[PDB]
Amino acid sequence: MKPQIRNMVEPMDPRTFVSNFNNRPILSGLDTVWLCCEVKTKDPSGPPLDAKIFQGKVYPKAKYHPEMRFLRWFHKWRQLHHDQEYKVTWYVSWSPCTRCANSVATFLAKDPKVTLTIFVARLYYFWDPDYQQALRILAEAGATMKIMNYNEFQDCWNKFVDGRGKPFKPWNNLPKHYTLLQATLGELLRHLMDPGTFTSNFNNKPWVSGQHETYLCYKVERLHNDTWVPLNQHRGFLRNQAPNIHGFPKGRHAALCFLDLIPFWKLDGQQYRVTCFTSWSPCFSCAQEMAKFISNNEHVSLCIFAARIYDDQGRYQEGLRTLHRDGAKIAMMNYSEFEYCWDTFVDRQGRPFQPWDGLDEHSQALSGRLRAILQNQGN
Amino acid sequence: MKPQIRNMVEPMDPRTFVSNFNNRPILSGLDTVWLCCEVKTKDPSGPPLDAKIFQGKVYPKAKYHPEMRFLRWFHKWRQLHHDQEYKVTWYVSWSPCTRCANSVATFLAKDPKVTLTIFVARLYYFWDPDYQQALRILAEAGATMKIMNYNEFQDCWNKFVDGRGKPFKPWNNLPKHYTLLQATLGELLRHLMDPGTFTSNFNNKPWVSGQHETYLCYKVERLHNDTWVPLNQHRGFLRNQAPNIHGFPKGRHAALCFLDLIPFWKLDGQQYRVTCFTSWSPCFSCAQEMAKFISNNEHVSLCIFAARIYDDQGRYQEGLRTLHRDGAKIAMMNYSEFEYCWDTFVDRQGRPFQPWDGLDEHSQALSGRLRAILQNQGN
RNA sequence: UAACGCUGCGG
RNA sequence: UAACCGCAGCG
Ligand SMILES: [Zn+2]
Ligand SMILES: [Zn+2]
Ligand SMILES: [Zn+2]
Ligand SMILES: [Zn+2]
Repeated sequence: MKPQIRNMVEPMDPRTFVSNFNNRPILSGLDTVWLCCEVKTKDPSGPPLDAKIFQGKVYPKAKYHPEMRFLRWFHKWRQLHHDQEYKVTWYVSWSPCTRCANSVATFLAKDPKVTLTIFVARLYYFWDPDYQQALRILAEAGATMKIMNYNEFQDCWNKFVDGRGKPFKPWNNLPKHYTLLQATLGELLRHLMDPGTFTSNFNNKPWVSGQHETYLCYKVERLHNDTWVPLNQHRGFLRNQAPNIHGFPKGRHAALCFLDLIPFWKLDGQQYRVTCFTSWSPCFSCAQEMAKFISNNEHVSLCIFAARIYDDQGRYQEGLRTLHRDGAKIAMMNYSEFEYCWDTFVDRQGRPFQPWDGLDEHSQALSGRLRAILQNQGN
Repeated sequence: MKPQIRNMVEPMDPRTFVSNFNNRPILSGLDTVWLCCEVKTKDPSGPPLDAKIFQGKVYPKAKYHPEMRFLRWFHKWRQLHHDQEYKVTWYVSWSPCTRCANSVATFLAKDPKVTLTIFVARLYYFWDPDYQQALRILAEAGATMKIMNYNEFQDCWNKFVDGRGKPFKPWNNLPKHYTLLQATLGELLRHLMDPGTFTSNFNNKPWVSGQHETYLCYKVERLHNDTWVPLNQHRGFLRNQAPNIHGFPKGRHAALCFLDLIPFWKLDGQQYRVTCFTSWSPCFSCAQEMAKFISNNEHVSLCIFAARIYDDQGRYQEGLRTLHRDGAKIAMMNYSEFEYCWDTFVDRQGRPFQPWDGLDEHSQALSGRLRAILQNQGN
């Protein structure tokens, strides 16, 4: 063999990084794509082998796109290095196009020893059908598609930016932008839920659970002459964001993330039915925000199916009554809803829905509780 | 003499007004232009006669532009009312187009009894040559072109918005946007300065003034093979913004407004020489900001001609030395510069520059003072 | 900020 | 946020 010295990264200046890796989902003015690649081996506890920055205008003629430049460089690198399994990581500012995605899928087919992971700052044309198809080509060829969070921005700053020892300072709204982008990516990749996660979290057993977490599957329908027709695109599932110093410092409940996601869809003036299936009914704060949302969204009909009633140390009845008295339709999941969620949102791998013990009894009991809560008048 | 009832305006809801009248100079997403007109008689102590809101898409098929719809409405309105002098005021979200500007000029020529004043929220395509030509067509046909400030936004909110009694709440950065837009409008209409104002402010007599104030005329040239050639557009003059609760609460010195204006020009990577003529040499804070600006703009050469040395309660020498030691070229206006400013930026109305008594003597004295200030020792 | 630019046809 | 949209050729 012949030895190749590392090639210490020629870094980008801080202002270019701050401008080009701002993860505001809708951001105009960026004409260049920046890609920061790093090649390691199977072992993550061994120092990286090589890191290189590529850039390029987003102009058609994908020949000069940074993904193609990386492909050329890394073919050379592979011919010059030991033949073993390698793990490439990308920090790319925009999501790739169809042409580059097909080239990458082809290369991964040719070189099955390379595992590629892509962290994107922003999703590029996530509403355009063909860029969604590009993301699917990539995910299908093996690559792991992810959104850059605070940790990946910090690491990119450390490894690829001319910070001069100064620490990475995050911008305003980095967690909210990350939440929106992660949800949209889950939609575009049609990400399905872990079977065990589903059974553990959606079990309508009254309280017997672990530490409280809320899972929310969502789907959209549109009105067409007194019958609802599905919208296959805006469907998926999310969970509550736990408190995080560099995320949401006090957390974000599932319902709040969901109400954040709805306006990002940029729906029409037509009537939409947004249905969700939550393992816990909304808390009081969630209920207040959903009431305000319904109060201010004429064309949106909220259907809430809870698997359990969350008792928020007292406020649950009042919150449920406000939510019922302000617009939302609220039901408790019976068998049919659990089976539909298992079929639609769960990575069932072909296995049918196994009903946990006592499902129908628990569903009827929860229905009775909800009926008593709603019909308990005040004055 | 058949009577016409006023026609109480059907107001726009606060959502639409807040979105469409935000005065961020570069604002995408607004496809409609909203225009709120009000007709008075030639008397501010008499209640307005009529007020009407028009709206319309911004693109061609100019028939449906709100400017044309107002023209049609107001021709009829004139045919139905007493023939006298009228004062029309517009609050329009975007500056008008060439077709509408020509129609308005035509109407103003046909109907000389109408005086039209236009307050624009944002300048529409202020870099496109033809929209600037439209602004010039309007100003020359008689119309008074202005930018909406806080008072005009509050007035629009009261007279045309469904505020429901709530007071007008201003958005973030309204004064800064106003300054950018006011300077750009003065450039596009090539507004010249009052002769008396020039003589009063640029007199290089040492201190003898009133509650004095700093005026800054500015010009840009660009380099082409060892000779500087003019840029006729980015030339004009501004003054310091006095403290204002609804403007800059503490004020904005002329030099700071100028350094704010420079990046709005969106200059190139080519070398530009930006020359200014200020009635007062920069204060200490101005000097610090200009030093940092030069520190971060490689391609911009600042040439400062001061008519007087401002004695900033002690710190003027250190400020001037910092400005000199950080990039800026500093001179005192001799006769030639005063006459050039009189010719270029002053509404001289044809008459030549009359040099005030003792000009050359004062210029020599100020030049000597500046030379002594710059050539003072360090350690 | 629905997100590279120029040149055009139309709505 | 250089700022209505679709279609079409090129950088
Ligand atoms: Zn590409
Ligand atoms: Zn909650
Ligand atoms: Zn028009
Ligand atoms: Zn100052």
